[PDB]
Amino acid sequence: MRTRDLGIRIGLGTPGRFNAITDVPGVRVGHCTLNEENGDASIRTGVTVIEPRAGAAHDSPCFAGVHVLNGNGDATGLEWIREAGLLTTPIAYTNTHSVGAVRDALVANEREAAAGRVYWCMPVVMETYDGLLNDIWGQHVSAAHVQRALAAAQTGPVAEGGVGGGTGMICHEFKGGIGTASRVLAADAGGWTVGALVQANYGVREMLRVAGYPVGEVLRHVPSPFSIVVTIATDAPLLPHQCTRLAQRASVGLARVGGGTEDSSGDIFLAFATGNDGLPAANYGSKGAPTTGVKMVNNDHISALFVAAAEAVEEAIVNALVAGGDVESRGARVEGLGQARLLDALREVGWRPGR
Amino acid sequence: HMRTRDLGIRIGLGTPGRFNAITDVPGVRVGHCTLNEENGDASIRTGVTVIEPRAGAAHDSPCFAGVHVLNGNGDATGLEWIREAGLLTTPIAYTNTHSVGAVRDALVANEREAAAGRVYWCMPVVMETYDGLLNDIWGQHVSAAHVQRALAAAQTGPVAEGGVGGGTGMICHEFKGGIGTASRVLAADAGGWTVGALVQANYGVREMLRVAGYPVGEVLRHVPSPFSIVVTIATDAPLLPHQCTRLAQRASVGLARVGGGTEDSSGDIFLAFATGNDGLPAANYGSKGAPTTGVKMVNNDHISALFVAAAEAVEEAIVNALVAGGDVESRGARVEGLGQARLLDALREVGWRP
Amino acid sequence: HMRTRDLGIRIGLGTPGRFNAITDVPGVRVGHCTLNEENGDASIRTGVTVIEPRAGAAHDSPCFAGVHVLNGNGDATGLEWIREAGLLTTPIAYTNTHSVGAVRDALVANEREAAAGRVYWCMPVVMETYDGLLNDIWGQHVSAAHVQRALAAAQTGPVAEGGVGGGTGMICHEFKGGIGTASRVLAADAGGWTVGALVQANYGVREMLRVAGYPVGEVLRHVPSPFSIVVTIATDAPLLPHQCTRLAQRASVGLARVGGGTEDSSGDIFLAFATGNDGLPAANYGSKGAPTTGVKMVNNDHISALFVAAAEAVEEAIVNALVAGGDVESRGARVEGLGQARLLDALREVGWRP
Amino acid sequence: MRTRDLGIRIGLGTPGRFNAITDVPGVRVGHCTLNEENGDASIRTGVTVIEPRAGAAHDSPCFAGVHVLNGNGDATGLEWIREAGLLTTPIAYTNTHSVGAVRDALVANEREAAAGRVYWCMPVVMETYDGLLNDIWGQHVSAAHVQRALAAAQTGPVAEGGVGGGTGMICHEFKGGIGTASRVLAADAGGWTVGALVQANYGVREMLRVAGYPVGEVLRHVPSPFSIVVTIATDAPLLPHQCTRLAQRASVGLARVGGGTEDSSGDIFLAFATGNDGLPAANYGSKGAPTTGVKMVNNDHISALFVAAAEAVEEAIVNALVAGGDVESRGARVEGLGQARLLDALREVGWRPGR
Ligand SMILES: [Ca+2]
Ligand SMILES: [Ca+2]
Repeated sequence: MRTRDLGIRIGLGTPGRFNAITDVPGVRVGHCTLNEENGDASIRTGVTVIEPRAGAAHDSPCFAGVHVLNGNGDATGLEWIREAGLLTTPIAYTNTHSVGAVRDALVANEREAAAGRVYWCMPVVMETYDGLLNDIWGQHVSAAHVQRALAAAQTGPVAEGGVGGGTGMICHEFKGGIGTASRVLAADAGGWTVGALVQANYGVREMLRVAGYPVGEVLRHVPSPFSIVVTIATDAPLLPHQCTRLAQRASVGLARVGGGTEDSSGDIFLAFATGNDGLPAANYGSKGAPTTGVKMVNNDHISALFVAAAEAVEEAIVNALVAGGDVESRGARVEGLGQARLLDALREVGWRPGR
Repeated sequence: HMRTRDLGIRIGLGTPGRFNAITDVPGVRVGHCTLNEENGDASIRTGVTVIEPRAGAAHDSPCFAGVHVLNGNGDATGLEWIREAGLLTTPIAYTNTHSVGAVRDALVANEREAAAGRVYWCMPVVMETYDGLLNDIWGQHVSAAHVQRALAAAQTGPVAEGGVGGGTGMICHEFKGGIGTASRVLAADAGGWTVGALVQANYGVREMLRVAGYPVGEVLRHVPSPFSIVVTIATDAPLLPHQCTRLAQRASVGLARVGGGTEDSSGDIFLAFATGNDGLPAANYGSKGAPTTGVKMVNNDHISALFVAAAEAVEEAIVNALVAGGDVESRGARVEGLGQARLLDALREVGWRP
Repeated sequence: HMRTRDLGIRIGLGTPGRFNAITDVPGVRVGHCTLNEENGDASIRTGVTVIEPRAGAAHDSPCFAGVHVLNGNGDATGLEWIREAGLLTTPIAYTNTHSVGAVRDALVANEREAAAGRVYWCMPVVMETYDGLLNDIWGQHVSAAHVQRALAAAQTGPVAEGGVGGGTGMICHEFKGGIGTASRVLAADAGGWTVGALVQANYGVREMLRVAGYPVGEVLRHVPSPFSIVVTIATDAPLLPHQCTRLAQRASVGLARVGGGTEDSSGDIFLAFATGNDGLPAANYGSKGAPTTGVKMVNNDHISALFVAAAEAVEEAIVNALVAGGDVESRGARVEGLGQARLLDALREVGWRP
Repeated sequence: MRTRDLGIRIGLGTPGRFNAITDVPGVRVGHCTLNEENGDASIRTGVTVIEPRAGAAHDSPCFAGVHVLNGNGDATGLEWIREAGLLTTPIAYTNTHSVGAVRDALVANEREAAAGRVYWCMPVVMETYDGLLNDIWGQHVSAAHVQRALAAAQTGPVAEGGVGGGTGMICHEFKGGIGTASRVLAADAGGWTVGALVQANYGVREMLRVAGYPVGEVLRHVPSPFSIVVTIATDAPLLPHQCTRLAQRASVGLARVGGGTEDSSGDIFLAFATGNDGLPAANYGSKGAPTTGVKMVNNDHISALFVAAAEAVEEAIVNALVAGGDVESRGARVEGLGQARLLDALREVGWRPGR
């Protein structure tokens, strides 16, 4: 079923229980998937939400940071993450032309709980472009779809491939979409968990590499129909500047699968940490204590977090491909990579299970 | 006398363009949609302002551009590609913090008919300030129709200031705030370029107000109080993406001179675009052109005059927003316009003379 | 001599610390080495200024730190790890542009004896401005011995200003420039923290000079002219690396108010460090400790008072440099000190009063 | 001799004549190698210089940009590169504690030619840490060594491994140091050349990857003694913001060999382009025309430059390892990877010659 279940092991680290971003305790994920056949008005899109906390994000801010490998994409809520490193909302993935509707729907969702608290809601919404398989000009994603994803957001196993925001996506000229993975550090390394959730929509066929092996080079013959957003989570107590460091390691994971070299690819990365809690919620005009006690991972412990994030992102992307299935829409056809076809290509270029 | 300069108050040392507005950069157009409706705590005092960077469709003639963030406690769309590639390919819009998404997706929808099978993803630039005091900002009352009204209203010439468009419900230095604009023209020996600024001023505490350097805020503390700033700089200088970033940061200088830039809570986000290069290729993925494009670059020994001009334009734009602001009562809060006669009196009191 | 505040000139609204200097941040030390030697075109008017962030060795008690660059037309060492990890682990030094390397490597050498098999690579912070008009800057006259002299002279208490240390041959607003310092203390209800600034001012055109907002430069154009600014901000507030970056950018605000920030040629580079967290681990690669360190963070509803204080401290520090500057004739160039009486006359002419 | 001569192909691209950064016309490289045994005062260090032009850099500035993957390192001259994107000097590599002496030596070198022109010289100097094999506290590099490297700077083949600045460096717990490589685009893509020169001093044994194959995993048994600076050059007419984009692709090449996950690693990248010439030399007080006509690579042509740079960086790193030999110094021993041992490790993980 998933990459690791095929005996394909990415990197050297050990996954958490679900091998998903939800292995970071409290983190929840929900999809809303739109699939409707209607000629050039066919809908192949949706929205994915990440809740950073067990409860409302506004009440328990997370330290966070962003890194942009290639900004050919759109996002909301990132400027305050750059400035103050505080994630105070859910995170959502959708298509390029639906970002605003999704963002303002997330704002409306906090209206009722705003008990006269003075603040301006700034949700984080990121995107990739499903213009080939989806009627992206049709702007078919609505607040109701955001509410369905929010209601479905839960811990445990996370559906992958052509679901939620990844529904109409294409990766390495195969079916793309949602992928997730995690790594758990050893006790002597802090015992922290690092998880990643990607929406993979990038890359040319020949460049595909799986566990390092040049599998793309022997997969050129397969028919082709012819951006990637990454969230990294960890329960390590990382400060804002450390979340920035962690986010950039998404470049490392993406590069190892064969990405990061396209002008057209919106490669935008976010990392948040749950280790520090009890951070002050924004409520302007209402002042608390001058300082807050927080914890910081010492820099001689942060490399094991970099390694883990890089692995989690790499496997998350390959998981997206493995979960991908055939899609025909609006006159375009994309094939799922195929579990057996991947195993065959791996063997052809010298990979073997348990070497 | 209506605007700052008309009162005999001169900001900086430079010479303004004909309208003393961002529209003094040829082809740049500005349009407002102003929303006013009384309904207790659901009162509407907000709207949208749009900037057209070109005489025609922004998509067909991209502008080099850059952003600078003095304090990112605010939201914006369309900025990541500006950072990456420095290309403005859409109109610019101002609105309130909770309407950014609706405005942005309305701007995406507006380009649908003209797309005609060209492959690209629309990424409009939308910025905001917070009108939560005078406006029902949780009400999300701005819609696509309001964006379409602002677009159709976009025009050259004089730009309405104060409580209009996106500035309708804004508050600055505890007076009425909102839209402000100004411009500077360089001498011919310096390239003859025009630099314009359009601000949505919603920042600042009373005591900090400075007009032409004079501490007028210190003698205006007695005036009743009801208790972010987005800046666009435009120029017809042929600035490259990295030069637009340099130009954008000079909004810090202008803002600082009026008494801003020291609030944690203030979304101070600046954008600068240049119209001097007008032969840039429109985005059309899958459709490949020639390897290179010849472009123009301002030499660095000519860019300082543009820095000065931008700083002065931003400074006067903010003071213009204040001078144009009028009294507003809404949702149980009252704010006073600074007042032309009152500003002159305060100026004289702290030693200023015409 | 008399400083700005002694002339009855008050910058901003805040209250200075005891020495009105960066040394008001407890433990911080400053030392100058001043080279002044008349020798025709080989005249030496330069030197080095050092800041010790701690009472003892910087390496043993790192400070959280951040940088902001308003205009990167200058050179600096040690900034990349400050950007990356926000850790100041060395003294800070100011000198001229062509002596940065010798000064940097001398600071490396200074830690050699204390290294005692500890595994790390020394990365001192060295910044500069250009004294090429009054100083034989191609002569590269600054050496390790001068760095040791500054180091040995580093102490708390009053800091000499003007044409001393790194500021010896510097020029500001076409008057004598150089070293300036100032501080602000927050009220107890605001955390009671101290914010200090030390600048080496070498920027600006005459007409642009503003003192306490008043446009004195405009009435000082007649004064003969001989024709970058590095800023360090310190605070005992417990600021995290990302917060030090925010604080550092407020040097843009202070600098703007005196009339800077609009020159392509000006290396305007700012560093801010905080001493509030003092239990940070010294770098020793290969020798690992506990997984985490508990630290303190200033809450964001308390950081605005720090922004204000930093901007005021930077502004007064620049004016302090000008006030302390005296006449210098060197290498065929003459620059005048602003002049205490001349400044007072100029201020009164444009409406200022004590 | 070199990686490609072993039948090992990195990426899909075609190298230039020298497979070196010198394949960008006019670019020159010179080494000064210090090797002296003297107990704990042994010298194993030096300096490498890059001339971006056939003549003096000051008189013909290059557009340039920087990217920092991990700023645990020191450099001079980068702030004006960030600000205005203008390279106006040679570039030098040395050890961490010699950066200042090398930089001021480069300033002094321009003195005679200054001839009353008003400017402040801001040379670009970068470093990695050779503290294990070299007496790095001894500060044994001087202006005379810089002058030797400058005089030795020439086009053509570039010596790799433990030479110049790479003399005492260590990579993946093998001998490290200088590596270089290049790629040439087809006439279809603009025909431009992309070159890279690295000083590789990073990485744990286990993570080493060659052409994707995880050879490090079967090389753990080899004895161990227990940063990377990259310059990318191209004759494409890249503007400063485009040079920044190109520089970040060093992250991709570095990631593919197994780097980018160490807190301790100063991973600092510079890219300059030679395509635009006649850029105005800095001479403050002496004013020219308001504008200059320059060229820009269109964004639908920049991806091939992205790919080329990532491939050149990757092969350059492996070239450094392949060129490395055994070194014993100051109580430490490091082994060269070994060409035959590498071919063996490659077969062990499924690699075979002849594609
Ligand atoms: Ca931080
Ligand atoms: Ca550029």
